[PDB]
Parts: sequence; C-alpha cells; structure tokens
Amino acid sequence: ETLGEKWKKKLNQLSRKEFDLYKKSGITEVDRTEAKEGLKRGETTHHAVSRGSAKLQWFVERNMVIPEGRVIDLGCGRGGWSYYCAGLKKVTEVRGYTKGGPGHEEPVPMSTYGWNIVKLMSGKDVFYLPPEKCDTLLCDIGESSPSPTVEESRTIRVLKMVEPWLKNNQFCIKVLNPYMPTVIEHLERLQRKHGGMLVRNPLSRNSTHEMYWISNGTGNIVSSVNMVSRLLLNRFTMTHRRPTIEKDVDLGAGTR
Ligand SMILES: C[S@@+](CC[C@H](N)C(=O)[O-])C[C@H]1O[C@@H](n2cnc3c(N)ncnc32)[C@H](O)[C@@H]1O
Ligand SMILES: Cc1ccc(C(=O)O)c(NC(=O)Nc2ccc(Cl)cc2N)c1
Repeated sequence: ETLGEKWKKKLNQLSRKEFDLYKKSGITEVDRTEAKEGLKRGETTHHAVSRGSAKLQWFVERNMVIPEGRVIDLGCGRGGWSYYCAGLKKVTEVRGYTKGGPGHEEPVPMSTYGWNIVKLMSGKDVFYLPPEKCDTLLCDIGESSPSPTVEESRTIRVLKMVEPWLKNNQFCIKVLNPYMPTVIEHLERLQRKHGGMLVRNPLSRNSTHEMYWISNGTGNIVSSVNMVSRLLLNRFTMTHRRPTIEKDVDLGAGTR
C-alpha cells in the first residue's frame, strides 16, 4: 500500500471539526474578501471569478506553462483559468468548455482585461467532445471522492481523454489522484511521449492529493508524488497552522 493510500485512510477517519482544521493547515491561500464582495454587487471588472485565476497564475509566473495562441480550457467552471489567460500577451483566443447544470458551476460573464477574446460554453461534457487544434491545453477536471478507487477511475478517464488534444503544445492538466500504481504507469507513458513534469501547487488544500501535469519541466514523477504524500501525512501530526495569506489577482478591465 502506497503512502497516498495511508494519507487517504487517515483523512477518511477525521471528524468534520478535525477535517475542517486539517484541510487548510499550512497551505497558501489568496484573500478572496474584496472579490467576493465585488462579485456579490455584480461588479464585472478587476475581480477573478474564483480562486482558480491565482492557482493557474502560480504556474504561469514560474514558467511551468506559458499560455499562447489558441487556449482551450477543459472544465472551465465559472471561468477563472480562461479570464486569467485572456489577459496574457501571447494569448490570442480562449475557448472554455464546462458541464454546467445541477451540481456544477456555470460560466460567469466578466469585463476583465481581454474579455472580448473569450468564449465560455456550458452544457458540454468533455468526455464526448472531439479534439480541436490548440496552442495551449488546460484541464482542471477531477471530482474528489472518499473512495480512492473512484478517484483512480476518474483520473485515468481524464488522462485518456486529454491525450488526443496534446500535439507539441503548452499544457496544464489536473491529476486528481496521482499515487495509485495504475495512474503512475499512465503518467510515465505520457511523460515519455509529451514531456513535462508533475507539480504540487501550494494553493491546493491538504484534503486533496491533486498535482498538475505541466509542459515545461522535467523530473521524476514517482519522487514528486511520494514527496507530496509525506508532506500531507506530516500535516496530520501537528496542531493547525493558519494558512499563509497572499494577495488575490487583479484582472483589470478593457478589450484587446
Ligand atoms: C475545479 S473546477 C474548474 C475551476 C476553474 N479552473 C476556475 O478557475 O474557475 C472543475 C470544473 O469541471 C467541471 N466538470 C466536471 N466534469 C466535467 C465534464 N465531464 N465535462 C466538463 N466539465 C466538467 C465542473 O463542473 C467544475 O466546474
Ligand atoms: C454543490 C454545488 C456547489 C457549488 C455550486 C456553484 O455553482 O457554486 C453548485 N452549482 C449548482 O448546483 N448549480 C446549478 C443548480 C441547478 C441548476 Cl438547474 C443548474 C445549476 N448550474 C453546486
């Protein structure tokens, strides 16, 4: 049994109160106060629609993924990744696809910088979408579950779906459950063919083992996954560490 399975078994044993104290212990988070207030008032400029904008910005600012040309955003939700890419200098067009409907987020219309090069489409299940030519492929799909075998199935499904969209392009793909031996086998095959590396985002909660497969980097997948497993296990040991607070992104206004 993997270090990740031991972390998941422990996570599943926590009371709601313990789970609530654990999930944000020692993580990094952006202060969403101003954006939440503005969005409640129906403000359409400056504010990121979700925490997703700051999450993708973390990778982009470290050159792990460099969005350019035609950006495809799979599982765009409210649109955090799409509106962030819309303001990047090398980006020319952003297309977002999301399921929507009961239990899922709907795209939020915004007037942030570069809103005019974005098209968000709801009622779209990516598992039935044929692949499209694109210069950047983004995918944030992976629903958490108390069952690691459910999470493993969801991860393999995403990995099999994304491959036909990968054609020597920039990419950032969520890997919900990267520690199961079957997932590691797929990721290593994918890394040999398309390159890139798996990276833990410090904005991720301790309640998820999610890592992101990004195009610009190299490294040992097994070592990186085991490093995250040891980190998350170690975070059960000590009393709650309040999260490190950072400033949220200002997405500005205007067209391009
Ligand atoms: C983690 S959220 C996306 C957050 C987004 N990156 C942002 O910055 O706002 C993942 C999204 O994928 C959507 N989703 C899940 N399964 C889907 C599917 N089969 N096809 C399309 N969208 C799906 C969910 O509704 C959810 O809004
Ligand atoms: C459990 C959960 C949490 C968060 C959200 C959210 O949007 O932030 C969410 N959304 C929805 O359930 N949306 C929804 C509900 C009914 C119908 Cl007819 C259409 C939609 N789209 C669901």
